[PDB]
Amino acid sequence: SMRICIFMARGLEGCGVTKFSLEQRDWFIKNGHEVTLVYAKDKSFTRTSSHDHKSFSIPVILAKEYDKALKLVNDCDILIINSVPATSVQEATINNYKKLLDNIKPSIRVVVYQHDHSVLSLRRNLGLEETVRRADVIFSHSDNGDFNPTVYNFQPPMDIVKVRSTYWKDVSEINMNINRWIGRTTTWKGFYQMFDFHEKFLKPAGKSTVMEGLERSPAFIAIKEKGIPYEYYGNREIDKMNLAPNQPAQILDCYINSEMLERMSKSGFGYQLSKLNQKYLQRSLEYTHLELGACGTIPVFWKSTGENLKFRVDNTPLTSHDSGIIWFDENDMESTFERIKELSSDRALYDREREKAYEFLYQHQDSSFCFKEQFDIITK
DNA sequence: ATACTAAGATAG
Ligand SMILES: O=c1ccn([C@@H]2O[C@H](COP(=O)(O)OP(=O)(O)O)[C@@H](O)[C@H]2O)c(=O)[nH]1
Repeated sequence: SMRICIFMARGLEGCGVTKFSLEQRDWFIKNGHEVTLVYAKDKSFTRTSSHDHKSFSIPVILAKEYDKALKLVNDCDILIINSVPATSVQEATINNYKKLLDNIKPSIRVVVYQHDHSVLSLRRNLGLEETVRRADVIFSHSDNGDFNPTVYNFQPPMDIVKVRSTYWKDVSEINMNINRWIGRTTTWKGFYQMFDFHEKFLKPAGKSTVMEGLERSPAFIAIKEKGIPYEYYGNREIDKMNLAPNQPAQILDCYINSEMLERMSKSGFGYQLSKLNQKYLQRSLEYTHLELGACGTIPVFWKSTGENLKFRVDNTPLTSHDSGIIWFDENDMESTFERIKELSSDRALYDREREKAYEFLYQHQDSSFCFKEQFDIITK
């Protein structure tokens, strides 16, 4: 047994790094370990309430509570750092952050996970080079990437088993006329391809489309400037949502993760159209990818992403397996629509497919396999 | 152009 301190020096953004952090805590605890979740409250974000953490996470203001922070990160056997201060923070914050790195007990094994898989990243990171100099172990999403002592690979795991046994519904309860897209307002999440698809196929067939997570950040202005039809709702107005036929895309903003899993488990189809560049592509799928195969719905993933990510077991393209995963192709959206109405009539098939994906995604990124993988390297 | 990005003010 050991004490682990998970540190998010950037703050709790409420996305994959926060998620990863929560799933990381769950696993250590599940394997009999003490975990303290600490985050720097200097900077504030929006999706702060998207994941449940308030009752156990420990905030700290680096620019003003250095000693509190020092006491915190030095009270453990293993320090895992998942994020670092952003470029928009004050000198005192980044500076005091760097001062923490220099005063971490020589005995504490410092493990650093580089969660950003974009060249654009690392630029929005401060004190990154000092974190790397003190790290005892480093993990990244890809070897053939921008980032590149010894850098190991990892996948952001999730307890897919748990999610199923909580939300997985009975086919007879899944409305085949609802298409749900989840992600956020950045172009590579594929929100345009989703708006198109609805306008060209989904809407016509009196089907419905929902898109959760599109925050009205500056990026949202492009959607407006292009005059794309949509009806906007907040989490408290999710009741006014019009799930009728031939309607425009219903857009929900920053959503609660638990609630989303519920609405999804009762949805004929779930869309995750992220299209990341193969440089930073190896084996890592994204949380929203694994949340679809787990809640019990047919997963529509971006075709070229599957063609670029390797399966954890054999190291081969994900698209070269019978996952029951519908690979969305921007250059053949009608064929993709085929495999959809198809499974949307023979609910018997739909259910023999959603079972195939869950097993596939389970074998690929469940915490049971991945964290054990990462734990062996940390303690190697 | 194209791809990626919560910037910033205010009410509660
Ligand atoms: O408004 C939102 C948007 C996303 N998420 C969750 O936050 C995580 C985001 O991680 P992912 O790897 O899917 O993408 P990222 O946002 O980190 O690029 C996923 O578990 C989503 O279900 C959420 O709870 N609310």
